[PDB]
Amino acid sequence: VKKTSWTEEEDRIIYQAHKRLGNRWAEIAKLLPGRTDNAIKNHWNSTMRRKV
Repeated sequence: VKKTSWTEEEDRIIYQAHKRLGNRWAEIAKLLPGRTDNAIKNHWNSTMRRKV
């Protein structure tokens, strides 16, 4: 079956950018146009609640 539902690579991208910038989805969202600020923000603060 297809993995989908946020790829492992995308998670690494957001993690790296979040660790350096923070909750600046306004910036991360630019790196991933397909992923809106709301999409990333929600996904992170629900699935990957690892603010560190």
